[PDB]
Amino acid sequence: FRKPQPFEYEGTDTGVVLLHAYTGSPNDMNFMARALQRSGYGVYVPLFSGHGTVEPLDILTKGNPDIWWAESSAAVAHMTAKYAKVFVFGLSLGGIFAMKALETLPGITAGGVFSSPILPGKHHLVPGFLKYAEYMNRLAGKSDESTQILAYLPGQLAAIDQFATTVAADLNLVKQPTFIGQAGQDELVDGRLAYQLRDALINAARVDFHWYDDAKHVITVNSAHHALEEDVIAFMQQENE
Repeated sequence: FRKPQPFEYEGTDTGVVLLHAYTGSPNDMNFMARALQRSGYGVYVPLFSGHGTVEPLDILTKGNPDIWWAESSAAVAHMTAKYAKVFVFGLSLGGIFAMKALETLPGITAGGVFSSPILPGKHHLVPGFLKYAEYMNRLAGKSDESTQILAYLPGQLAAIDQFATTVAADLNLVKQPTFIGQAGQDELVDGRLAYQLRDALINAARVDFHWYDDAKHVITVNSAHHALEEDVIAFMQQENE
């Protein structure tokens, strides 16, 4: 099995932090990162604890929202040390931390999400996780882990939900321009949350909102990805003088 690695592309004036999906990895961001590189942006794609291993239970036993928040914060600092301007974006999980970064961390120009946050009652992540684990374990010749998954998964989703509700309660703190992208056929989260996120950002300088009509959840990888890349780049370019 090939472990995805965190990765970084050097730029000049502007750098971008890309925060991946739950059960995902830096691979979630390969296309986006490369599109940004072609337009001359620096890019940093960390790996969240517990992800990117041969053992799906590692997500549940070696990662948690507090660890992932520290990792996201460290990633932002890494980039704000180097670049005149830094943007931070993420998928559903990574996007919770992107928004908390805009709310609470210094030196960030703008940022946003490529899918709605993970909030209580508004996701279908359990079948996704079970199918992920089955695919991975099959490929690795490992035995089925559904029983242990059910023992830990509800508790971790609860932890994510909880962390996310606090981030949602602080959305009034966001002053930066915010980007919102959401798949229109999202099988993992209720895309209606994107509108609630938009509406809660009462103090944001602007909210740049994009709906990807026919696309499934992971719009950084599926047929929506060229459009998303163009939209994100346009969003960043609006910060030029």
